[PDB]
Amino acid sequence: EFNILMATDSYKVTHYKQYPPNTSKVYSYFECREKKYEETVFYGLQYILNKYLKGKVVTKEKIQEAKEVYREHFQDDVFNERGWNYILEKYDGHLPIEVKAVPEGSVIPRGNVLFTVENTDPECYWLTNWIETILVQSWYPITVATNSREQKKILAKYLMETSGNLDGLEYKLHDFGYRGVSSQETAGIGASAHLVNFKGTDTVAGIALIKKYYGTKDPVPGYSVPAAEHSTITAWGKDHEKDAFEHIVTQFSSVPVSVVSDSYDIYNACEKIWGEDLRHLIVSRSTEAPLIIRPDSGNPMDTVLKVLDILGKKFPVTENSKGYKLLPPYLRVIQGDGVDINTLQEIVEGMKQKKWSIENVSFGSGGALLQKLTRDLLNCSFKCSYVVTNGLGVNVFKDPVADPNKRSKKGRLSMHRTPAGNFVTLEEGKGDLEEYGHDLLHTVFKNGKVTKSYSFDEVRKNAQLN
Amino acid sequence: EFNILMATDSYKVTHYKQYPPNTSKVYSYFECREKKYEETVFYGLQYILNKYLKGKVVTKEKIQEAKEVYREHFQDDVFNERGWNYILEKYDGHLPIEVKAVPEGSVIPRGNVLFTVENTDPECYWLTNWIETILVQSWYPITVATNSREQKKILAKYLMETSGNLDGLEYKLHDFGYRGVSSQETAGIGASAHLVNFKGTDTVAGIALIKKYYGTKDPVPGYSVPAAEHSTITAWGKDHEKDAFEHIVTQFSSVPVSVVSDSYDIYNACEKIWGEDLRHLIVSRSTEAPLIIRPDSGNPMDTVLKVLDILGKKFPVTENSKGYKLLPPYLRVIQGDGVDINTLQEIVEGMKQKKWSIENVSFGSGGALLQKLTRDLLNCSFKCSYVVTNGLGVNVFKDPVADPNKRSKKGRLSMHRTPAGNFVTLEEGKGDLEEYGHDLLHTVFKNGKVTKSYSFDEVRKNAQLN
Repeated sequence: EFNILMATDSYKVTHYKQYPPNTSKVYSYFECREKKYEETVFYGLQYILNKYLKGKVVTKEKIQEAKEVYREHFQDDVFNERGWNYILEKYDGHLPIEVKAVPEGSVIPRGNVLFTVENTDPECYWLTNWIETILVQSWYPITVATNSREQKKILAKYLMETSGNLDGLEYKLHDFGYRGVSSQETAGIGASAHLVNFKGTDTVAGIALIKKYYGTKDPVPGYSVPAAEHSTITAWGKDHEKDAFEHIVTQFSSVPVSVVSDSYDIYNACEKIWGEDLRHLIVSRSTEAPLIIRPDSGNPMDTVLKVLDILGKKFPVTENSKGYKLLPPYLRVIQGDGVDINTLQEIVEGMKQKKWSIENVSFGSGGALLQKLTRDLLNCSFKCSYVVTNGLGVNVFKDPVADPNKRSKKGRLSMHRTPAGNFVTLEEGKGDLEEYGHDLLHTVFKNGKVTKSYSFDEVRKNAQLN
Repeated sequence: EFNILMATDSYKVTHYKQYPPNTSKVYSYFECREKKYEETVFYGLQYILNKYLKGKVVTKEKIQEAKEVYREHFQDDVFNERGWNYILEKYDGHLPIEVKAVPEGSVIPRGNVLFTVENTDPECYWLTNWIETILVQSWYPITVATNSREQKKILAKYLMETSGNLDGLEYKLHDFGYRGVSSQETAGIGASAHLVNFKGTDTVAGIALIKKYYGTKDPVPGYSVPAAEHSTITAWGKDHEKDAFEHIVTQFSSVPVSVVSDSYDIYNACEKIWGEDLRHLIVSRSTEAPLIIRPDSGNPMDTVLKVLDILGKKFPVTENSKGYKLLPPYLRVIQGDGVDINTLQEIVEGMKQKKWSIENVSFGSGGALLQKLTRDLLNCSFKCSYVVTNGLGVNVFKDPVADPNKRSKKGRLSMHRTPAGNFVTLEEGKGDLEEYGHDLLHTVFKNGKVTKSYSFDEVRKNAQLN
């Protein structure tokens, strides 16, 4: 079992002895601090609240375990056993805290309060920041969802430009990051964040997380298609790549099938094997079950353009209404190597210049999509901004002399829509002046209970492109 | 409950129908493929084997669940229900696979076989690569441990050079990555990997994982000390930073205490607050309970150097036997911002140039230590190199025309020590020629059972610096 009492940065175990005496309230907030990523998708807190913070998270056994663990870790007994016993006794192990947040899936400009946390019992003033570690990890789903959405924008722009519509956009970027992430839990969280924007993933763990913590009416929230890997092709022997291809497309003749074709010579595979030897098995396929050729090495853009050139010389090519070339409906390409937000842009731009519709190619991304992202990309930060000591409110904040960018907000915060339709975070409790509309944050957690939640369908709707 | 049948890349579910017919064996291997990081620490496989692959991992319930999930995911019933039921019925849910690996903690040059996987039942030829995804995630602890060890080398070099010994080397790089990683599980795995080289971490989960999956006779495998954060300092109010400091150092007067000092002005804090107003509370501390000043903003090197300059002007400084300046024993510094393998080198080099012993400063790293790393950093790859089809062995491999660096090894592999004391991976079963010593890989998993385990003490011993 997971023990929340051990799920915090070690030093926080000693903070209850560091706050000013007589502090009855500690109020903190999370934001994606201001500076390419002007707006962020707020997604993931609901997962964390439901999996780690709700219900009876404190037990006599967990308190004892934590006590022994930290005693050795610090080689001193500094663990706040009393404080946790109080929560166990008074609230049946339910956390005396209130969390307010903008709706899951919301697209909010940088520099705005996304969620706030405060203790609901004066005795638990120390709890607000104790749970910072667990809650700040929300940076990951937020960042994956945001970076994913930004790639969707790129694809939407070029697809619209070269085809005149956005049909199939939600299937243009597939999640191939399962093996490329740091753990099983991470694979699930990341895949679910990607699914906020797209439907393609090879990590079903993401689908399970979605149905368990969010819920969806969508019959197919996440999908994938049969696909070969280097092992299934190379296993046939180098001289029998053609036999591997033929066997695979024949086995999956009525469904779309992706076939990695760069095991030995991607260009020879496209021109001679697919384009000549087995061409008769491709042109006979249905628009519903195309062959998706998959290069997986070399310069991403150059390889895609050369593959398209080869395929265009071997298969009938049409020109859509926008004047861009389109491969026959039974043949497509997927580039799943070296694809990240930067190269994605380069590839579609190159395709556009060569007059190829973006309809022809879909993409896949792994580590770049779910692993090579940090809390610094969007400056995800959790900071205390208000406390009550001696019954007096105090607006707190940090403002490092050498880095003005790390200045944090002061006092009680609230977010509002402006008259022009934008967002603004009011500080120092100025939201009380009521010069703006209602605070956009809602209480989502209070005293061990999730008080407001969202289906994944609402999350996706909230995260839609404009 | 974790379901291994769902813990693989979606497309692998369709691979049992893609291998050449009459294939009774699929043999694959993991390596940190060649073309910094010339050697890797092999660590983490034991965790994965014990947590996810050992014992009865298949059940009627899990098979049915996977069956339903994949049906919706693929909108077709391609799931190999028959193959899994076979494992359930024949081996009581134990995986018919044999895994051989170099000892945990081993420091191996790039381009060598680190572990191999093969099915032990001809009917399970498809199982070898089914588990690639879960096993390949070993890239993370390997990479963290490797990058962490490379930072230890930098620290050892400069500590040795500026002080003449390696005293306290294992405490020079602290893991502050809990909030900066993608998940709770990742936090624990990463912290464990870091602990292969160092002892400091603020993620006790790493300690638990070590004791549960490796075991240690070490009384204190991982440690931390009391420390303040911006919230506990700023909560006192901007005009009372001194009161915060005074309160914290007195509360922790008998143990080492870290105090973040850049909330408003790191330089004013060091020179006027610590260096004057509260100097009397610092110079009175023991060598076992020093004040550890923590800057946390601005250029990492410039800030450390200016802080040292300031402290040197307010506190007694000695010159060690190597001619480097040393702060008094009751005063130290920790730079836990912007520290990565590259800036770490820059900081210690800058310190050495200014004649400050590395004994004066310790470091902390978060996302750079446990998050901003990818599978391609060491090119961690899993590939099929041998299969038996129609009773005949076939040496398998990939070799992309546009990228020779992606060429994989052929046939049965083994690793041996060379006469010069180096490492060599023999391919095509040449290890059988016996021109080299014994195979360095040992069977660690076979038919559902972990057959060879290493204590964390062995792991640490194996990963020590030369």
